[PDB]
Amino acid sequence: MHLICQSGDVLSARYEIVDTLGEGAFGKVVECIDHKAGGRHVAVKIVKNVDRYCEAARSEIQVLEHLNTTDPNSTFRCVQMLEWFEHHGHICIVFELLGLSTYDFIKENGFLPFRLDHIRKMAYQICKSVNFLHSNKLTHTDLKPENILFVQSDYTEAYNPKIKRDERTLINPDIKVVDFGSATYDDEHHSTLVSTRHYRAPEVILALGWSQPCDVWSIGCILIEYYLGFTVFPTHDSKEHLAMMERILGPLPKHMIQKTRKRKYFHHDRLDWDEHSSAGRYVSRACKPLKEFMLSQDVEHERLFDLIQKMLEYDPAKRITLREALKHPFFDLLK
Ligand SMILES: CN1CCN(C(=O)C(C)(C)c2ccc(C(=O)Nc3cn4cc(-c5ccncc5)ccc4n3)cc2)CC1
Repeated sequence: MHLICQSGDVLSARYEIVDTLGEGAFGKVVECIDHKAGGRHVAVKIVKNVDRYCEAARSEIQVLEHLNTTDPNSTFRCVQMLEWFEHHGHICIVFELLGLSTYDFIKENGFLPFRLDHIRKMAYQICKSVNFLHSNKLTHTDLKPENILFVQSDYTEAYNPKIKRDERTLINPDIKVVDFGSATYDDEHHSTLVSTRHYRAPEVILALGWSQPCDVWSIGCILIEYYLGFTVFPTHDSKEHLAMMERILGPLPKHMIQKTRKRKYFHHDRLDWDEHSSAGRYVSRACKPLKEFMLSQDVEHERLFDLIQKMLEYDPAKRITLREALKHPFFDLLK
């Protein structure tokens, strides 16, 4: 991979790499000048030459052809694929060039949260985009701030020598959704593990089956993050994650606890969790009932938190849908 991305390299005798934009499990994404479209800059995703990532990338191309055909204007804000090719046996998918990921924008600002007026506009566009997937018998399964990109470099930035970095101020918060390598059709085989730990729904953790509602959970976690500047589930352990859920959202529904085949996590009908261990006191300390994360009691803030709370319903059958979410009072201001 290192051997076929470098600045100056030309892919498919037209795409000149000028920069690396990002990396994930799949491989890398680079910025290219397209010398055969008048020098337009594009994003090219170069996939690892590994079976599971090759298959995920053919899956992604297939989803993109479907979404881009269904929604040619990108009204529902799924990234447009321009084409795909093979480069030294790696699949390369060419995209319209977007701007920063919401992850990178927040991280590089020192994990400062987005303005509430921006979160409103971004939440709406994310729900509108993922609900278009939901309407078309798809679940994304891997919604996270890294997979939400600003459309434009509609921001300013100045070097602040006090904190020795650039601060980026957002002008227009318009986003698109990316990465359809995990996106699963209703009728296809559902992977057991989906989503990256922090944005994974309880039905996924407990292996109870999943579909569209697990996207809604993920979006709930994103909105939290946008508001605070960090996750409420900062963990790398499934049981601790569940312990964190219990502290933030209250006890798991007995019916999910009792139904799960992931019984290692439990003892009779409670999380097998030592609250009085130093790991348990860590969770109690770091985690609090959701509403206590609110930075203002202002109604606008209550409206967002009420949507977040419905998005983080434990029971996927009770969880708000995005169709419902798009009608929530938090978005009334947009209309
Ligand atoms: C590192 N430097 C940071 C500083 N820079 C910038 O502030 C500009 C505005 C010039 C810039 C920033 C980011 C991108 C970008 O990252 N754009 C992109 C990724 N990207 C990623 C998929 C994608 C993913 C995952 N799966 C499928 C597709 C799609 C489109 C796409 N566009 C562009 C310009 C220059 C770059």
